[PDB]
Amino acid sequence: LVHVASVEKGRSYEDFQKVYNAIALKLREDDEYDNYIGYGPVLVRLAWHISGTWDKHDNTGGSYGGTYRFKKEFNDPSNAGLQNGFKFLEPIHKEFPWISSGDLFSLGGVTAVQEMQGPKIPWRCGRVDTPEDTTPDNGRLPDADKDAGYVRTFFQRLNMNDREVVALMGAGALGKTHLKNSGYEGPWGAANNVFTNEFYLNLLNEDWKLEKNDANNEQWDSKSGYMMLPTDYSLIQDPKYLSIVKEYANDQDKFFKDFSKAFEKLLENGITFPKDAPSPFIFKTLEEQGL
Ligand code: HEM
Repeated sequence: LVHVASVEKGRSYEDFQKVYNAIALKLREDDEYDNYIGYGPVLVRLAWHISGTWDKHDNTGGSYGGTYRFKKEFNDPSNAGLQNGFKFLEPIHKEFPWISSGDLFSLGGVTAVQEMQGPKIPWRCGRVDTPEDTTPDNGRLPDADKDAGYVRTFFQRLNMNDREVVALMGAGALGKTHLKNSGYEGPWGAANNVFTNEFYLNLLNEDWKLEKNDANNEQWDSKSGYMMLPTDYSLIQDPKYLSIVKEYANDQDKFFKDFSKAFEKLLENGITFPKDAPSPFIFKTLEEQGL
């Protein structure tokens, strides 16, 4: 499969900046969701899940075709809970009917990160909606009950190397697990709707205890009320991941720089960009615009 990026006919930077401003203003207004964490974490989780279905060997899945709108992908067990992010964005899609699905789903994640004080993520437009029969089968997103070898191997299908996997994983500063969605329960940190290197400082500084939860799954619990999944705890069990973890715990700016580069790559996998295509857009925040 080749998936060539096609700009939505007639639109420039200012059109997309309006869609960003619409999403960001609604993040600000609907601040009560999930005990006042707000919708920003479930929106960066949605953008990673529509992207993480990619397979580098046959170019199927990935963010291009906006296939999450289809039933098979929408009802994937691993996607439980993302329907709230979908419903958040649906009024915005009626307001800007010209944006493709894959571009709206992916721009939600970018807007969420930047509005939660994160790095600027360069974004590119041009995803095109593809038919229901291009919807990837369920089962391509990662399990949480596994080790660092599973993780390295999983991420190689999206050709992410070790540095990109540890940078990406730090999105755990945002949000929390929810027992009814995943069988896991609790946050990774205390400031869970501000983007910081907190995930790394908690993994290195807390006294973690392995326990089973009410769903009979294991997770690492700390006295502070935080949690870590088996796949998260893996990052300090592996010698190669652990040195990168320490690097981000001592330098949030290196973490912001690497997260930025890796998250754009995750959102662009499986998409060819012609070089007549626009350069990647760096969107201004509400705050930079005085809004
Ligand atoms: C091996 C990798 C990963 C696994 C096993 C994994 C697993 C999970 C699980 C089980 C949840 C909780 C779902 C719920 O109950 O609501 C979760 C949440 C989340 N994940 Fe990951 N994750 C992985 C990678 C990533 C990556 C690469 C990102 C982002 C770049 C990410 C971002 C998030 C965010 C922000 C949440 C919180 C969502 C919320 O608050 O509702 N995850 N993840």
